[PDB]
Amino acid sequence: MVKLDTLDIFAVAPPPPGWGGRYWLLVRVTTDTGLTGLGEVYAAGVGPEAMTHVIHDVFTRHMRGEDPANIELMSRRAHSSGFTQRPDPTVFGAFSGLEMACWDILGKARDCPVWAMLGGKMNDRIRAYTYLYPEPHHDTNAFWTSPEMAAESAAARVAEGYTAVKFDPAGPYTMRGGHMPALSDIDLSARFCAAIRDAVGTQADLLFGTHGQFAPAGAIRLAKAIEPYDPLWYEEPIPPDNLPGLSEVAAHTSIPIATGERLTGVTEFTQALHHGARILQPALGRAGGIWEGKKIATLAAAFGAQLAPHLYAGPVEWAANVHLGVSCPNLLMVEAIETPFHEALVTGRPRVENGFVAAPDAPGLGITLNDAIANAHRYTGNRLHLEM
Amino acid sequence: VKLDTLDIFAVAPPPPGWGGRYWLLVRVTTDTGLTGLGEVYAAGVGPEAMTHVIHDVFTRHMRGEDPANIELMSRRAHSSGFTQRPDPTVFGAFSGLEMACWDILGKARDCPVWAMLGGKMNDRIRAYTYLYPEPHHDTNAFWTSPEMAAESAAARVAEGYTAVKFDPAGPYTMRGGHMPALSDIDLSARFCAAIRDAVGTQADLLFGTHGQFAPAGAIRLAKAIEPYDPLWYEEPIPPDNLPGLSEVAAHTSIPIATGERLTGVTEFTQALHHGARILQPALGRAGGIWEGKKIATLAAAFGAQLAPHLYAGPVEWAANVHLGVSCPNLLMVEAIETPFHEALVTGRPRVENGFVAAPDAPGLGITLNDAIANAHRYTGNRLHLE
Amino acid sequence: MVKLDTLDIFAVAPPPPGWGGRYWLLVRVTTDTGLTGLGEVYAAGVGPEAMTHVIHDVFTRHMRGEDPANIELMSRRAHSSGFTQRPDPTVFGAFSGLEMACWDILGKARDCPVWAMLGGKMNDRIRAYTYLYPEPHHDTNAFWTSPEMAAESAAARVAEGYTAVKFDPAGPYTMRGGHMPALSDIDLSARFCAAIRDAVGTQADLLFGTHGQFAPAGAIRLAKAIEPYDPLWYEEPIPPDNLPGLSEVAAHTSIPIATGERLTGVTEFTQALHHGARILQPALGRAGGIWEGKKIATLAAAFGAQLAPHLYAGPVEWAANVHLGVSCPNLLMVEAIETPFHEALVTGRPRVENGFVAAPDAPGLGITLNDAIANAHRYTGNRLHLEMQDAPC
Amino acid sequence: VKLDTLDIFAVAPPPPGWGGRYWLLVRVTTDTGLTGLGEVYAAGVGPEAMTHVIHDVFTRHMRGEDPANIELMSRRAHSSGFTQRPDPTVFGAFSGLEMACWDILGKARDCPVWAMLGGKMNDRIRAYTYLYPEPHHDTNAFWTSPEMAAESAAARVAEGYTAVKFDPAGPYTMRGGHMPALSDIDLSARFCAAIRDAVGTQADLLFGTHGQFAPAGAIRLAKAIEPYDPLWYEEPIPPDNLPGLSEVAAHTSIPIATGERLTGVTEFTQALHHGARILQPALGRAGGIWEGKKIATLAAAFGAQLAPHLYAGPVEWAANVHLGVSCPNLLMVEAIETPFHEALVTGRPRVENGFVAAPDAPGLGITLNDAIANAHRYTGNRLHLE
Repeated sequence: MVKLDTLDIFAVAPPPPGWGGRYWLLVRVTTDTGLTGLGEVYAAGVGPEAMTHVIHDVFTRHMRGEDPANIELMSRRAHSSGFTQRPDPTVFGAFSGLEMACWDILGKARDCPVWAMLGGKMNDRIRAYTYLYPEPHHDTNAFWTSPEMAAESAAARVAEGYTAVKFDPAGPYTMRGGHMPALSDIDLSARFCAAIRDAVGTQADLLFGTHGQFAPAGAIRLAKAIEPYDPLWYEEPIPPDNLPGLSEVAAHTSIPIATGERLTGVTEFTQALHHGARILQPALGRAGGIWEGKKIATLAAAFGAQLAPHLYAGPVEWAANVHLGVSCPNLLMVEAIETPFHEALVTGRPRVENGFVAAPDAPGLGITLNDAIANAHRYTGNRLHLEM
Repeated sequence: VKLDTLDIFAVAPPPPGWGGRYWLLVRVTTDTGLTGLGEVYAAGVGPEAMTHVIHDVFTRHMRGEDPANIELMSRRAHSSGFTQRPDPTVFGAFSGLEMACWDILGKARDCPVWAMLGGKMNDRIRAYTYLYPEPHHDTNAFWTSPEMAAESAAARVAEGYTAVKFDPAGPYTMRGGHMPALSDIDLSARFCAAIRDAVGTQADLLFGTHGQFAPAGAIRLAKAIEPYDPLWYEEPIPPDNLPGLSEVAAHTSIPIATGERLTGVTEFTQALHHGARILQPALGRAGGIWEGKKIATLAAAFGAQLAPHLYAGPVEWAANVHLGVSCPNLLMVEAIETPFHEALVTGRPRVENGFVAAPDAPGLGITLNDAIANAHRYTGNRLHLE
Repeated sequence: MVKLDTLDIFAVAPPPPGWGGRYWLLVRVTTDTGLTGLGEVYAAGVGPEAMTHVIHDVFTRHMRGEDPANIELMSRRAHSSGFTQRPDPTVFGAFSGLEMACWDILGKARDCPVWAMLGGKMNDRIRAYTYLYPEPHHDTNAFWTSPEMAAESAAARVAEGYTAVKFDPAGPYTMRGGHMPALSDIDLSARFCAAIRDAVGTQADLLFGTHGQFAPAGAIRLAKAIEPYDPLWYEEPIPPDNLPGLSEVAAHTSIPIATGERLTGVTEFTQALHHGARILQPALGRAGGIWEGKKIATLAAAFGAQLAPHLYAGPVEWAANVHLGVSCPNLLMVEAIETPFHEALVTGRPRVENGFVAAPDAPGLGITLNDAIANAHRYTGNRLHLEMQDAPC
Repeated sequence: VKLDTLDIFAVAPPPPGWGGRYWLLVRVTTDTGLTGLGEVYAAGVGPEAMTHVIHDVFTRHMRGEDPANIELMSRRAHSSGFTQRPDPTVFGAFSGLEMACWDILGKARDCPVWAMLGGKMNDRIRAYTYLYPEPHHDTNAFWTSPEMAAESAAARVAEGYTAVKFDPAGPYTMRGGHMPALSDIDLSARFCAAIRDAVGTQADLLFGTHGQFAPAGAIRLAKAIEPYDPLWYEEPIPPDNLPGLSEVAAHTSIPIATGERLTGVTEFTQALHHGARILQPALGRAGGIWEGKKIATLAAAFGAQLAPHLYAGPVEWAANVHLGVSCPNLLMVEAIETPFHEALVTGRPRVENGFVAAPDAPGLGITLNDAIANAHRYTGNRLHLE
């Protein structure tokens, strides 16, 4: 076969509005034979520059000169790097992106889409969802605190075939740790659910997604307010540093618990399952990669839990999301961001059509990087992809 | 490519029959022409009854499908008949057939199976064997002889084996768990002593009972063997009592191994939940190679290890080796290196100096010697194991 | 006494509309001394062609040449067959049919109805329910999604004396496993419960039957919509392969959890009892038979739980249910299907009269097969008795 | 006063490099002119990519802040980039920089660091060292020789040491928890046997291992060494498996120690609940001096003790000294008394008669010798440990 040879890293900035965050970290790996693979690093603990050297280290150290198929080998090496052998969202965030490429390469060599190597085409189409984004006519500023403007987004996404919609009306997440929700935060939450259920009725599930900004006692209060709207999940009730807190939260609400976007490694997804979380939302560019995600879905199944891959990034982590999803039985839905820039950055991006995504048919991840777009949008700045 | 035709082989191994009364091999041929082998490890009913079962599951859930669609065939197989609960008779039959799908997938991709299971994690893999009577050993007295067991063990060490299995604990019966007689305990201590003497630090001792005993009874047995530092205590109690594994694991410093009679990653979870730290799936019973890999995953999440079971032919063995190669937590693979095992197929992975090197050829890297298999056909009534 | 000698197996196709299944699998065992017993197998993993070779295997290998009163002996043999000694719905489902046939021969030898060998006549009459089938004036296709038609059909059953009715508006079940229930499935579940609740008032309990379609988290959302209607049970909320998932569902809902139609062996039921199910529903032709049924009933009592023998099969498993039901202090109700074919296929079938079945009077199971009916309806097709949809959702 | 500049020193210790391949020292300097020393203990990626991490953290969460605001800066680095969960890379970088904030605060206020951690609980603190090859000892055969280890121990004792650590169980591999060979078990027995004979009651045994083994294997090994009464069993299993610690603790009467490879108060909590009773934070990884204080408080909650890890330079050393002085539940402090440690800084706290007096001087009490540090600058490819 081939060995991994060279690596290129692209810091790419999406235009205003900027759904998917400040920058994206794309990797293109070339083999010794000449095949290229795309991958997506999802980490913000340090900034896009610092991360370039982290990624180069990881590749150079554990990956360059290795047969792509040796995923378990390369994952073990990365996880164990420097006498650690405990999870690391920065080091293992790097590896995930690079690993993604390896599957893209392996697909190309073996002339089959990545899912053809993950257990096959379980799901001919996979269920999709988006965040409720302003309508062309909506005033951007006021949209975020407006139930009525959200209800119009909900209806239009339903008119497009979306069968589930996400929204985060509980305001800002801080670095201080889990606080106690404002009564204005509870109110606007109940009003958002109330206007959206009023709008959509039976046609779309409600996806309530706070960002881990509340303490478990507070998260409980909010659950009781939004319950009578049958949200399909309560995403990230509490800070990720406190997976044991998930338990008291599950046992107090009827609403299913979703988590995992800030988690890294199958070993931590285990913890979240044990403590009662029933919808795992791994970010494949942070959680370890495609194969690690397959091991997350297996764990989720063992607990009767389901999968909902996370997306707040580019179209390269989306490509992996789709492929993993295609091959999982316990897949619930995939998060989607269908901006025009996602569609222009690469070619062959799988598309959400009528609230679902068809099983990709092209070898590998089926995506090709258009370089001119990539470098026209090249990123410069200290700042983080997603700040608190 | 699609699945098209199925042939089944009932093979009876010649005397002394190390590996069972009969082996149930399947060969699946695509519409293209690629073939693959698999072995079915289910003995609740005879090879005739099972022939019909295999054929039923194949036609009902598999024929017409892309061999790359394992998860979908596995869901179909598991849910068959509106069940969606572990059934070693339906799932066993499917496991064999799933192995074949990888063999085809290997051949199409010009790949060894381990290369589609996450890579070459382990360059060679660790092997062990049951302590079989030596050519000069009296066969009838051997089994209750610590002296002779020691002799076999010492030879295995000479052949480069790092671990040996033996069961001096006696008869397994349909009665369910029973108290060990003092003679079973006494003979089990003596055996250990004798094998520890002959091997020292060069071989590990694997203590394999066959689920003979009530938990409380298997505990007594475990205390008496601890001074010998067995590497595992296997199947200490009946496999229908996975909650009984908890009181055993808390009562003994010996790691608890189970699995060979479990089917579906779900049941292996129960075994882990209740304290087992070595999982011993038999791939032709447990749902096949891909399921095995998830048994390996859940095992990992528990700090548990994998010890693929072999009491069958060279196909399940080949499968076992491929799984082995791809898993970081793989402890060892169970080995039966009989000349018949070796003759029945060509390409078979071999134990050299107590290790098997990761395979080379595409697929399982084994092809069936058809004349041998037909000339060794099984006619009769009796079960593989009783 | 006598020894078991020969076995004849009957594959029976229920006529349209197929209340009972695509096919029933009946066994008739004859002794050396000339007595015959009827038994029914509940197994759908493999087809009835392959089942006949399984059932003939189990009988020949463990049961022929044996005093039929050696129940424990044969059950152990059949559980432990082929070096296994763990639950096997295929092998042991086969055993159950044959085991029922034994109890039938024992009842004929001893001149004694089967219940009188399981603790006698606890219940003089036994409470019965039914599915909600189309009233003659209902459109068949529309019926399944119709809360008004289900109310009318529910009213009709209360007027016949029934004091519980069962329905499943939760939508089709998939091989994919547990999935999240649709908002429309929950909607239809509540609308169904509301309309039936109005129709029957206080005069019948609501038996909410899902078929294991949903993931534990989903099941709880659904249980939340139907609670205001006070359903007597929430049956088979999650796939039967995840009994540790009953615990979280039972904890989040005030609705009693019923299960166990897809479970086999008293050990598996035990696990459902340890995880919060309080109503167990064995299908006797799968669980391990009438004697196993008794010991699933004893374990229920140990947990303050109740027994509700399942029935989606023929009049032999129905009889066997009725007799086990007579004998248990913790019996809640037998599931019934009261079709003509059921009453034609055998003579002696227990009849639900005014919402209740009375303890039968005849030796054995009190049911004889009628060969002509049996044969005229012999099964020939390829497909299964019960099947799970291959569709996405 | 506000934090301003950061200087970073990658220092390579000369042969035999007792304390690791290289040390990541940071020098912080305020607007007012004040300077503080810190030390990062992270290996996940090399010294080059760490220089860039360390710089990123300080410029984002630290520059322009009063050094007194430790809680604030810690929240920012912990939550950096919308994480809010442990990160050994980012937080390990924060850790070194936080140490510096305490040294600056030491100087700004004219008092030792421990004077701000609740004061002088311990006048001097119990110290211990690894068994290192004595000058006359053959360097290659030493690591596998109990007879030699015993001799090192005899000399540590004569110097006033009251504890000694060693790892005979051998090598740590990326493969994860594995079964110990019988020769690792036998060599761990013999080491313990030989060291107990040389030391008597005069010194406790600290049994190092590096998470080599799976819990069930780690249980076996403990059984072997129990008779010699070791004071702890360190890092029996991999640190990705804190739940595993639970079965180990219930199976051995040896107190379980862990922590060096953990980060964030939240992870030590997990380790405590699963039953470890000696927490060994590596301060340049864990979160810093103030984090270790909190790690020390929770240890107290579970009735546990604290024993600062050291496999780094004389800054992490100094930070451990000051934290140690101020904790009732301090058990010991790991000591690497090499000449170079003593050369790299001025006013380094020494181990004397096996104990370390509380420092007298403001801050951490250590000033850096730049030209020493510049001569021994690192310029290679490899990790601190592999």
